[PDB]
Amino acid sequence: NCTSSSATVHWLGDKPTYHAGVTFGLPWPQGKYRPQETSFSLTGDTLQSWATGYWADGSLKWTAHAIAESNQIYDQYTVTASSLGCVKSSSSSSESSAPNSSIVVTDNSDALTVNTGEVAVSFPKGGNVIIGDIKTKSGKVIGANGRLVLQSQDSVPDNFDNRANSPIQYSNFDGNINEVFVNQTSARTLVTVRGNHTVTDGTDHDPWLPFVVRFYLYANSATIKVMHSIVFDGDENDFITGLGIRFDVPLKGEEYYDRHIRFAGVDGGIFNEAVQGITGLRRDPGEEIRAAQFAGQKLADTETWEPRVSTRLKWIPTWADYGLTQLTADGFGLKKRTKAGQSWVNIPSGTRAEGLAYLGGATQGGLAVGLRDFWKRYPVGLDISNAASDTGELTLWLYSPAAEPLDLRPFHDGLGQDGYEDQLDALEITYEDWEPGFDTPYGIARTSEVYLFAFDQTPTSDKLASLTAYMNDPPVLVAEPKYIHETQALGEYWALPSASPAAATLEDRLQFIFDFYKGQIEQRRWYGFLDYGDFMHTYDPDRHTWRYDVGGYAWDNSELSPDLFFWLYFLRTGSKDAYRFAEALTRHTGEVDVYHIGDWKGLGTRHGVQHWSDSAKQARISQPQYRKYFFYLSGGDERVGELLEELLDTDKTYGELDPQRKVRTDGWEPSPNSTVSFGLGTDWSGLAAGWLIEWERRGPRWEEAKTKLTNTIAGIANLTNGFVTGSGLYDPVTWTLGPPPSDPGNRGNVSISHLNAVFGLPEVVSEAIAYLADDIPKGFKQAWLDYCYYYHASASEQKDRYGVSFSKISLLQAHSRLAAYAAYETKNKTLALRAWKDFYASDGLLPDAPWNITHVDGSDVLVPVDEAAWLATNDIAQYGLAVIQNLAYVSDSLDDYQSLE
Amino acid sequence: NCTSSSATVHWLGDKPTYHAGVTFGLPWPQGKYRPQETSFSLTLQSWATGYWADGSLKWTAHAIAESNQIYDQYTVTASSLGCSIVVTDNSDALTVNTGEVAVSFPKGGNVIIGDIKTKSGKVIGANGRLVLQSQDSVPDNFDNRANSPIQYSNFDGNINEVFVNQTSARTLVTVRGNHTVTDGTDHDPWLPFVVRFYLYANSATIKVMHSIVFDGDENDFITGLGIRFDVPLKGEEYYDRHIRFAGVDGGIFNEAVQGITGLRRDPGEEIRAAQFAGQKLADTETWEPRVSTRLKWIPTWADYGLTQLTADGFGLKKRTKAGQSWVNIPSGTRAEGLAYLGGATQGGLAVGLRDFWKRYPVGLDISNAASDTGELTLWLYSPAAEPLDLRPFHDGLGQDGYEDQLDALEITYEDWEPGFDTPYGIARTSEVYLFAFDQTPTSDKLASLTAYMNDPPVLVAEPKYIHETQALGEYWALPGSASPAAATLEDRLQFIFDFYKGQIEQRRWYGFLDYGDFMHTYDPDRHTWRYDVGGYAWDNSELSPDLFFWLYFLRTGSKDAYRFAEALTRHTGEVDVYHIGDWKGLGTRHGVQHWSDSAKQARISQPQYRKYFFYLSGGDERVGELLEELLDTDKTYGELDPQRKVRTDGWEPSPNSTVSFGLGTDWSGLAAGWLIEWERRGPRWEEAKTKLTNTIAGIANLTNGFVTGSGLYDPVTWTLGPPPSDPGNRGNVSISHLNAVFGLPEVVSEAIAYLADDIPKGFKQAWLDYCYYYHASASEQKDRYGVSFSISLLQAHSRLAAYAAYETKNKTLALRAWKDFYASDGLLPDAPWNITHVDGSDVLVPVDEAAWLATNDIAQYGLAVIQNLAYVSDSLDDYQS
Ligand SMILES: [Ca+2]
Ligand SMILES: [Ca+2]
Repeated sequence: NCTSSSATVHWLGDKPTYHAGVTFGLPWPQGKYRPQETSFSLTGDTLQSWATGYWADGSLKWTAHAIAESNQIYDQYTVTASSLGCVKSSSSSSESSAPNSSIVVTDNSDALTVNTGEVAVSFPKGGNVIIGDIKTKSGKVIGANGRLVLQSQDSVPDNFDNRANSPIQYSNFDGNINEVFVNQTSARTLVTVRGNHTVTDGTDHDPWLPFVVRFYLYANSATIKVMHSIVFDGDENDFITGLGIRFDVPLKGEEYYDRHIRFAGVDGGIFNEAVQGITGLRRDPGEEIRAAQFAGQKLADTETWEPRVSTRLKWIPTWADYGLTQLTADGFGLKKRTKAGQSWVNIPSGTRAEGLAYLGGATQGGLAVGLRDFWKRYPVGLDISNAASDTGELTLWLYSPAAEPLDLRPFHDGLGQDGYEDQLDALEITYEDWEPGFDTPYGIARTSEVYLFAFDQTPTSDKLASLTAYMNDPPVLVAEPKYIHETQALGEYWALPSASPAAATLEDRLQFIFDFYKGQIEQRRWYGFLDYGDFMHTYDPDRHTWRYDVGGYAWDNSELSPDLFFWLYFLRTGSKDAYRFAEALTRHTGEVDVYHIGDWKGLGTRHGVQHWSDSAKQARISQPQYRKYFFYLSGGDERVGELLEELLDTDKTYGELDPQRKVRTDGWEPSPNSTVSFGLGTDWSGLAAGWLIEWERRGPRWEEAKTKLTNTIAGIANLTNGFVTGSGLYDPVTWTLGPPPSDPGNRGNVSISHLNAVFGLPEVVSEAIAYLADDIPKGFKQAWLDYCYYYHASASEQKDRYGVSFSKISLLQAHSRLAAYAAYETKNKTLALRAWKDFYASDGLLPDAPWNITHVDGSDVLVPVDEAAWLATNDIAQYGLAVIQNLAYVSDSLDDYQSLE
Repeated sequence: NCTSSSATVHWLGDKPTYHAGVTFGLPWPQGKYRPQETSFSLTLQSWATGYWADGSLKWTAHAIAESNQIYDQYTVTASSLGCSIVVTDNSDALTVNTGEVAVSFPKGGNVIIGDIKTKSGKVIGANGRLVLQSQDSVPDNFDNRANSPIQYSNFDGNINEVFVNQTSARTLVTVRGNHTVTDGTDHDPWLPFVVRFYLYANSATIKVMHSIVFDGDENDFITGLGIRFDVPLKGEEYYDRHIRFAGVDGGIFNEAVQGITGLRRDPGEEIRAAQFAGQKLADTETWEPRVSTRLKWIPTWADYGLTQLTADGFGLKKRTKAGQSWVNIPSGTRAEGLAYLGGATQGGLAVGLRDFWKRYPVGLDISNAASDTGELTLWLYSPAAEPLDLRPFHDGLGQDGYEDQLDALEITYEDWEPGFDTPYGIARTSEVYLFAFDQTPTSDKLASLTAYMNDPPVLVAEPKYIHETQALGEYWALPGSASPAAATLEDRLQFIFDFYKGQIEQRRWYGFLDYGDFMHTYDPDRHTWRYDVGGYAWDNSELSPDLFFWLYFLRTGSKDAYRFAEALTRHTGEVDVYHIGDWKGLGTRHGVQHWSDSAKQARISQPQYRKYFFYLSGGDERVGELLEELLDTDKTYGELDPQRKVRTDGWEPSPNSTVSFGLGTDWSGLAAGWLIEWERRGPRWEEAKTKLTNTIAGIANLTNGFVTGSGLYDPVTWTLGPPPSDPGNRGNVSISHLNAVFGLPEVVSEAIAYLADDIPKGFKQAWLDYCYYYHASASEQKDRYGVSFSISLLQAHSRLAAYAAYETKNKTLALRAWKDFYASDGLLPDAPWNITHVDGSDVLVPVDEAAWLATNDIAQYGLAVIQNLAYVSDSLDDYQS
């Protein structure tokens, strides 16, 4: 019979003044709603839907929803779910109403056309043009031949002087379409276009730099959201110099004085000009003619002016090109010229441009284009070309050619390092684990969030400033935290913020950590095309800088799961700032810090001076768990969907590359057609998170992932030392897990690492135990409980059980949460107290650490900066997770712990 | 018998923390002191810079050594008659030795500083060389670079002449030359240069005036311009080699070639703190051995580069060596543009550019710091920037001949012509500083030296004294108000100053060539100054802003005021004037580019504009040089007619043939130039004296005086006769509003006073008549001259009435001067007299505006206030009636 329930959803911060349609996710409790048998309705104070994840029983876990662009914006949106037996025992009569707007698509051998009711855009199925043309509802074309432009060069001169004696061969490229896909729905439609960049001008060069561009169009919207994603293919010789998206804007028929150029400036500023300026001449055509051009309206017929002006328009210059370059994160330049062959006139410019340009006119219409977080991702640009011609160009440079070309080559030569002993010895001084030919960016990726806007006529500047604001803070709808928690669709291991004054200062200290790391991004200028979203790993208290030049201490690359902390922090709080911080991080770490092709497809690169410089290529960085939260909140963002699917191939890498090669003291080395060795902590937490997720989404490979997950859970269980076992051997035909090389026949092996639990293990393990339910392999849960308990048992408790004590245990604050979990699962108050003692005593960040920032200025530093010095990113990340998880599992013990002193 | 007096001299603003030797100037009264006989003491190195008519001292200049002891004031006593650096000559190169540093300058070759030694004898840097890179075309757009590759060419500075003005306290080394190719496509020598090195006793800072004259084709695009040194560091260990960069507002960046801080293992807290402080690291045996072994594994960083390519942002980066990627370094907004390379034991050098970010694109490179020899490079124009493109900004838009050209002038206020859109012969001067160090200095010192170069302390006379000597005109006085009406005038002058000082920042009027100028008229609809409409963009000294801002300094003493007037003069005197070629000595009319207009005219180069700075600086040798160039201005009147377009007449110019001079518009700029050389007693002073006195008597023996609009000048006889509209001199009347507003009243007042009793009969009266009759009734202008006029900038010209009022003791005239001031054109007293702030989506960035004014109005408003107060401030109380 009938089952129905509601969940509410809220704007991430303040209520928007404009949105362009929006997708959101909603969790649902285990077993409540069958797929295909569940309708969903929208209440806005007074619904397009689909599934993104499922429970082990097959019921709905997460769904995504989509609402059209709308004048009417509410403070909150309430979805109601209804089982199908809810309307198949009804005897009432609903009106079936038509939506006021609804998407339609036409299909053809040549092209694919999506009509929202405000625009219609065509997507060629082949060739060197992504978007064929863009029409308003009028029918008129406002822009056309959207194409991807790449430019490269085959070498770099040693320095500026070397230019005269070092030839650079420049080469241009076009986006070649290979595949076009579609997700049609009435409320929004997603066109996914995969491709390749191919030569146009300059030297013949294999096609390269694969792409996939996603176009989101919503009913009733003239706004297209564009998720441009490129994987890097090149080698020592392919230096990128220009990367961008370009449109023709047809202006023929428009008087020059009716053609309009707008660039977004600083803080909701807009730059307002026309191709032929009528304002500030020696003579005046009339107050209202001038006001009108400034406003972007069609100017009165020539006959009504003062004739002093109309007769001499042949002598007023005519500005064909405009250029805006943002080459540092703190200043941009702006210039125009009359045409090629003449010098540019410099325009008064400023600090940080919000990254939108418009080209068009009062009659012919036109389009605006922009990049989200424009200046934060320098070097970038905005070009207008040939605006005094029949067809204008409008270009967004994701990488400005006015910048130095993008050099991805190694930052050093090896410093003489010959083989592992030397490499390991460098590790001891710089924390860098170098290896020859491993400092490579081959396979890394980056996504960019572009927006397109179509106009029937030049819009007001206020509209342009609004769309600019919009683009840079795209409205998000999210589930209430309390509801996400009750559903348990996203972990047992966190809960909301208790009366303990101890607990209250913990919350303050998580806020402190967050406020600090948010501010540092600005202060240390962790900005730029590849860099933005990451932060650094450790500080230099002498120089007052993050150790950007000392091997492993530089870019943090998700070391010790800061990604879990900041996402868990967002879940618990619903803070806008927190989501944005984690959004940015997840777009960096998932794209730039992991390999998407090549022999290492599915491994990421350990923390280093470059995001790819270190040899340790491991699954703990690619760690799918770090993406799960943002995948599901957000309505199954299809890019991350793809990234998660890519990771299913990670097990294949342990045949090509063993992460322990340099330290493994057994015989082992991978060989062909043969069981492969990986870790049970670091490596297996990566593998399992990915398998769990494929199973959850019921994607192409879900059975397989279910098998690999369940068999390895059984293999660890059957290993007589469980996780404490060093870490075993995996068969890539049978999908099973045996004991390691140093112990065939499972007699008992012991290898402990402070790193095994801190890259997702407890989080994946808890979800896996929860998902598998009654089908869980016998005594796997005991083995996990074992690891959790013996890790900071006494040395004699360890020797008793496993044969030897664990001398090299550290990160005791970090592992406090493993006791906390065990304390909850066994209902043991003493084990609970141990979690808190390890949290508050032991290591990491102690409660009596400074817990403040120092300001540093004058001649000590380049710029004024705030600093810790007493903390490092490893510290805060595990602290943060310790606070959250110990509070989830054992808050009932915290005042008890506190009252004993 | 003794004549003795004292004059005191004060810092510009606050007492400086540090100076590196200073030259200042003092005026003296007409007839007080003879040149070789007068001696000067302090509480002193001295020379004459200008003189009065009878040969007595007018302006002196003085130098003091660098001193740890610094005073609030310095008092110079002069007494009438009846009352340390070491230079050495090898047959090869010359060394100046201040006591603290010792610099060798070759007399030829492509190296300009041979070596720099500290007082111990250690060579801290060597091979000072001028550097230049160019390219031969630019692409149309970025896509065009595949199909149109381009020929780069490196050059360096070849020396031709070297001069030495040597004195005990100060020693100026001048080095002329040009840029002579090395690597890249063959190319003739070009880009003539001059580098003046000032060295003072007991200083290791060297001030460096690097001037350049652009003399290339449409095909010469400059991609890089700079000064470069070698820094030795052979003995020094990688972790004892230190790199600094000035950052933002007191900031310094502090690294080392091989860093020992931030490592996985600590060598020692004391060690780590020492590298950070630029000290020699204790013996490696005293380190933690986990760090001292394994030093091999810590990378060395040879190459550092700071690029400042906008006024609001710099990037900073580091590289192990070539063939590896750079690593980006946390950076910021506006770097103050000093770099240091050197070591704890081997010593080093710092270079920088005054006003660095304000003159973008600039850069600082350090290179090969992990090698036997390092390179340290100031880039006055940075390679990381787009090439410097001085070609014209339009193609002519199909203008053909003077009828079209004057038809465009009516809508865009631009007078174009083909071939006149040319930067050939413009110049630019950069103020660079070198600093020599026996060992890596403290970061605190580096910051102090950075602070110093960006605000070089200046020593100036008291305003009461300057005015009292009358050695810079009688046409201004100190503020000290008596009426509330005068007080409001003062407050309005600060309003004008604060607003313009503001707009430089707000409208980013910065850059290599731009910084120092401002713009002409405002577009009130776009809320932008009119940067893109012909003659409404860069002001290029129109209506004598330079006169207003310099006179505003004289009156007040304001540091801000001097600094503004200075930056202006460094622009207008250099990039707005031509220094070589056929137009040498003329400047370009206000435009979109500084050189785009076809009206090349002496009203713009007007030597009066540079006179106040020339003396107050203590004889700035570069402004001195520029003032000599302007003595050739007359030659151009046989090579270009300013009226070639506005002529229903047939006339044309040839060399040594007679020409028409407008008596304000052409003659006052020439008289200015001639009056200055006579005052200085320069190489052409006899020439100058006769050209001035001839033409001054010329104008007196015209029947109608200045009222006769113009004259006819013989280049052969150096004399001035009636205009071709009235040979035989029965009488002419021609009046232009343009004649008084470009320094005419200033030159005439000064000349009358200069000549004294040797003034030609009836010159002063011919002037008073212009001053009286310009805006008298047409009943008073027919009743003499027989043909009543047809008066157009009454506020501006109110000054003239006031001069005549002072001189005639005529209270009717003074009140008319105040009526014309307060109640006609220009800035009326009822005008808004406030700013409007503008933001949101109307503009790119937020701005304050005053659309009710334009630069022409403030320039002439400011002169009228200053001048009317000086001459007729008694008559101001009475005008309130
Ligand atoms: Ca990274
Ligand atoms: Ca100028």
